[PDB]
Formats: sequence, C-alpha cells, structure tokens
Amino acid sequence: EVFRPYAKHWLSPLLQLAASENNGGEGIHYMVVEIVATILSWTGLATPTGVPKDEVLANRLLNFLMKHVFHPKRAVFRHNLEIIKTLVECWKDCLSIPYRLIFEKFSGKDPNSKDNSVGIQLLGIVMANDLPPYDPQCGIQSSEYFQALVNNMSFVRYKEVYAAAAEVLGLILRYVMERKNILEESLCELVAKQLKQHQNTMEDKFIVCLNKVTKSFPPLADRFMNAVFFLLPKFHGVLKTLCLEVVLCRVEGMTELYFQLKSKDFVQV
Repeated sequence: EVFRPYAKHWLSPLLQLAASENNGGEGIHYMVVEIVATILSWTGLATPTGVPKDEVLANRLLNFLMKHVFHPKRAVFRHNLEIIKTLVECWKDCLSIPYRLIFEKFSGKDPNSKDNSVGIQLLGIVMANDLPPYDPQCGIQSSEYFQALVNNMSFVRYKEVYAAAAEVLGLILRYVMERKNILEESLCELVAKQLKQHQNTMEDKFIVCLNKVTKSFPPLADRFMNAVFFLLPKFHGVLKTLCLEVVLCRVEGMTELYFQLKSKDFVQV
C-alpha cells in the first residue's frame, strides 16, 4: 500500500531482476512468482506499453518463463501455466508474441514421449485470446511449422499431446475462418489429410480427435460423419458419448438425419 498509489514508475527494476538470468535460483522461482503475483494486482493504475523498454523486458520475461515451465510434478506445472495465462491476460499488449520458440517444444520427433505437450498447451494459451500463430516475421517455413504441429495426433501413447493438439487445431481453424486469410485451406486440407491417414487403423483416436476439433470449429465432421454413421454401432461405452457429441455438432444444417439416427437404433441406446 506504500506502492499502491506510487506504482506507475515501479515496473522496470523488478522486471530487470526477474528476467535477468542470474536471479538467486534457476527456473521460475519463488521470487519471480511473487513478483508477477505482485505486479498483476496493479490493473488499471499501471500499464507497460507506454515505453518500449518495458515491452522488450516483458518479452524477455515471458521468454525466460517459456524456457522454464515444465517442472515434472503436476500441481506446480499447472501453476506455471496459470502464471503464463495471467500475464497474457493482464498485460497482453506490449507483449507482442514471441513465436519461433514454441516450434522448439512441439517439434520433438520422439513418438514415444510426452515432452512435446508444453508447447501445445502454451499454444492454446496464446491463441484463444485472439491471437494467431505463425507471424510473418519468424522464419520457420510455414509448411514445416504446421506439419510438425499437425502430426502430433499419431502420438498415441499419452492423451495429453493429441487431445490438446486436436483441441487447439479446432481453435486454429475457428480463428482463421472467422476472419479471412490466405493460409486457411493450406492447413484445413492438411489436418483433413492427417485425419484421413490416422482414421483407418485406430478409430477411437480418430473420433476423439474429431470431437476435440468440433469443440471449436464444427464443420470438419461432415466429411467424416458419414463414416461416423458407418461406425455408429462400432463403439459402446465411454467413446459413445463423444461419438454422439460429434453428431450433435452437425444437426442444424442437416436435413434428413432422423432416418439415419433411427436406422442405428436410437431407442435402445
């Protein structure tokens, strides 16, 4: 409260101490956690984008944050992602997005692990405010950048990679087709191709992926819902709720639909 009125010129030095590498402890440690839990309780009175030095310090802050958010045990990991989410929902204006570093997380070709996931959850964090990935500035060669992201659904060992992956590609398609873009169909037919290849050996993976996409971008199901009509008696149990939920996704555009739901024996289910 000594610093609650007098806070407007009190954001640079603590962020220097925070985002500096030498900080008395590695990782997102207790000092920088209480720094961010302090400074984010300054809404309205304080704003960082009035100087570009605070912008590059905020980029350095979130960059070092990105360098250290794994921390194997679960509760502090969710705490790390909570700190990330709070920063990019409070400040989020001078924090012009550092891409070209999430590629280093989700581009890990080891198809027997779960190390790739942190970049995907971060990708959901940065995206589902408003913001699109693949800025023109980051030199990633877009096809590779999106191909390595969309390959993540054959990673069928842990759910934490591919469930989150399909769930954020739904958000990708939703944001890139609410407003216009050239780069839409290059990814839409890409994720269509990925589902087209993965759909034929493992079916529950296909149906969970389609469920997660239809959470945010509906109409991709129509080119598979006829095959979901094909496999409507092929599942029984926990998968069936998601099986019927992808049906619920596309009903209002549909026309006949009751002959098919009838012919797959609606009364007993």
